[PDB]
Amino acid sequence: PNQALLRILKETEFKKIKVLGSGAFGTVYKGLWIPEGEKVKIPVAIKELREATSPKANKEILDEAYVMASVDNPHVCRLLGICLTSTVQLIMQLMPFGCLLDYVREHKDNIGSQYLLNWCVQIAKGMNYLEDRRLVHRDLAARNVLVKTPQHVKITDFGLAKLLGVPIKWMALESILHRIYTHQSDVWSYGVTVWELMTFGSKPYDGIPASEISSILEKGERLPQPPICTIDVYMIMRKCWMIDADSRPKFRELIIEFSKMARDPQRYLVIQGDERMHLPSPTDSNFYRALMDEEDMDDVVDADEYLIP
Amino acid sequence: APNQALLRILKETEFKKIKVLGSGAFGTVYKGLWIPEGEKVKIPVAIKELREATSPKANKEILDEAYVMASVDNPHVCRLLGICLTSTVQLIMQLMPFGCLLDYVREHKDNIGSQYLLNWCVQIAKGMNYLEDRRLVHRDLAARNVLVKTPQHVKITDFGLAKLLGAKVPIKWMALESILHRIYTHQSDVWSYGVTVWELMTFGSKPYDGIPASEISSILEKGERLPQPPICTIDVYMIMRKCWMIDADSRPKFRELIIEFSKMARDPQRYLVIQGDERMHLPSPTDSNFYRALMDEEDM
Ligand SMILES: Nc1ncnc2c1ncn2[C@@H]1O[C@H](COP(=O)(O)OP(=O)(O)NP(=O)(O)O)[C@@H](O)[C@H]1O
Ligand SMILES: O=C1c2cc(F)ccc2Nc2ccccc2N1Cc1ccccc1
Ligand SMILES: O=C1c2cc(F)ccc2Nc2ccccc2N1Cc1ccccc1
Ligand SMILES: Nc1ncnc2c1ncn2[C@@H]1O[C@H](COP(=O)(O)O)[C@@H](O)[C@H]1O
Ligand SMILES: [Mg+2]
Ligand SMILES: [Mg+2]
Ligand SMILES: [Mg+2]
Repeated sequence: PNQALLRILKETEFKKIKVLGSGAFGTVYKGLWIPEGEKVKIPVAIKELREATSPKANKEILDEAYVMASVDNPHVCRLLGICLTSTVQLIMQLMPFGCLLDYVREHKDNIGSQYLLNWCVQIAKGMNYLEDRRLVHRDLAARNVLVKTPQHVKITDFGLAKLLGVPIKWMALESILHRIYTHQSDVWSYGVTVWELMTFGSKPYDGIPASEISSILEKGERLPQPPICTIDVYMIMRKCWMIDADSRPKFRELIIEFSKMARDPQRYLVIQGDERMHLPSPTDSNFYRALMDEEDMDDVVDADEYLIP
Repeated sequence: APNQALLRILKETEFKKIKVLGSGAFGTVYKGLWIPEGEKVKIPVAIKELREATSPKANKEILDEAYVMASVDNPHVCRLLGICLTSTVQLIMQLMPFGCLLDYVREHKDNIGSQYLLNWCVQIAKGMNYLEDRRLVHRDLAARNVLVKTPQHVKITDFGLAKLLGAKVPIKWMALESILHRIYTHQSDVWSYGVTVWELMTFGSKPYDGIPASEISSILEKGERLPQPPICTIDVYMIMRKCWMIDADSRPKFRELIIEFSKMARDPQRYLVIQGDERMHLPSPTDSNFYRALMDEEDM
């Protein structure tokens, strides 16, 4: 590992301020980092694991943590630091905009086709990067995509489930039945995630008990077409849910298809009031970026630095 | 022709000043919040409210300059982000919580090592060189006019402001030709750079302390210069003294300065002699990756 990537924190260095929420494995807090010998308090997100862990368990966590800290893509969150208290605490960048699911729900009457397609493209790019890095997520869902700015979303919480090993309604059939997790299983989760966005944050299979999901999937039942979706979008979602995992789309393919659609969004999504929705603008984008989202957003191949000696 | 997309024109409704951070010759600086339309998140910003109200005709001039200020693109130069054409004009830029370098060095007077000091010198030279490349003269380079993004990363600020608005006069930082003839050039900026380095090397001491400002050009004309700081090896002092040569063209160029300081930054304890330097905190990759990820994601 490159160890310098993951900061090992003293307990004295940071403080938990307010619970943001809880998930399967821990509780996430808004918090502050207090650099030693400095006056400044820097906002951070802190996760505290639910169960206390032994040193040997901690070693496993730490070793995985180095890999999580090694990610470098604009569409993927990086794990920044760890504090090895009895109950392990982890540190990452704080996203004031919160998770994408909460955002789409909160903005459900004010989100247009351009943003939705753009997010689909971005999530694919992030997932593609994880695939290239041989990292399986296992918990991709709308709750697990963070909004850096409304124009910029990032994948989060990859690797956590394997480490501390159930989001049944996001899981590929082979995963539920046999505990097989692959990139192709992540693709299934991606389809569900897109369905969540397209429905402005509806719950999938709402009212159907999780224990019963594998049964319906086996009979060929799937999530229905969201009203805003043309068949072109819905067909991709259906492909994500094919039984033959190798038959599902690749993230690399998804990036291209969603990118094509994003060039003519109203052709592909039919949304009430779309004609009057806010669209991402350069002056606006440049402003957000200059203030609090400075990272290079270009694909590696399109970056100024790609070929620059 | 500046890309106007680089400067955001703000409505007074978009943002608000929340707290005073400091002040300068031309305005007062606040911590502010920008609230994006249709959002509930508040985004911290820095806002400078100009001291004097301006006309609509003057505002065109300010605005014209602002486009230029917005067009800078260098890791060591601050970029103007936005403007609001209120009766007293307000300008917006990124909040830098660490404040200015001069205050920082004064506050950390007893725990700053040679590596940081030399690195700051290099970075300031880099921003100045960039300003030169852009054909921009600062006119007010000083340690107070360098902001700290993180302790490892500093950025030049307030370039062009004095030319735009000026009718306070930093005599103790000014090249002789500037004092005598109001001539400002990249080369006069170089003189100011030398003073700025002296400020850092003294941990924020005041240049020419005990000498009134009206008397400075006299002493300069007679060959007096700022003394060697006790931490500086003669090698460092020679570069500073070069910055203050009467003949502006004899003075080093920023691009030269980048090279000399970078050399020194390679073996810092050779060039600066600091008590307990061996025990001072050093910039480390770990501290740097964490700081960058939290608060300094710009390409370097
Ligand atoms: N870096 C972050 N910044 C701001 N909010 C965050 C951040 N990370 C997580 N959250 C929020 O914190 C809460 C908890 O996250 P989390 O523990 O991952 O549970 P979850 O996403 O709801 N379910 P799951 O990830 O499947 O276990 C959620 O409200 C998240 O939206
Ligand atoms: O919780 C983890 C985590 C913990 C772990 F031991 C292994 C993998 C993980 N995935 C992950 C991957 C990339 C970024 C962040 C995370 N986060 C979320 C988070 C961390 C810290 C604070 C709040 C939320
Ligand atoms: O105040 C200016 C400024 C105003 C102006 F009308 C002309 C040139 C300027 N220089 C400058 C150049 C590059 C970046 C920032 C600035 N800043 C500092 C600042 C601006 C806005 C808020 C706080 C501080
Ligand atoms: N972008 C900024 N972020 C935080 N503080 C700033 C910023 N700009 C200026 N300041 C502070 O305000 C003081 C005066 O600014 P100025 O008027 O430009 O001289 C500086 O010394 C800093 O303390
Ligand atoms: Mg969790
Ligand atoms: Mg989560
Ligand atoms: Mg001022």
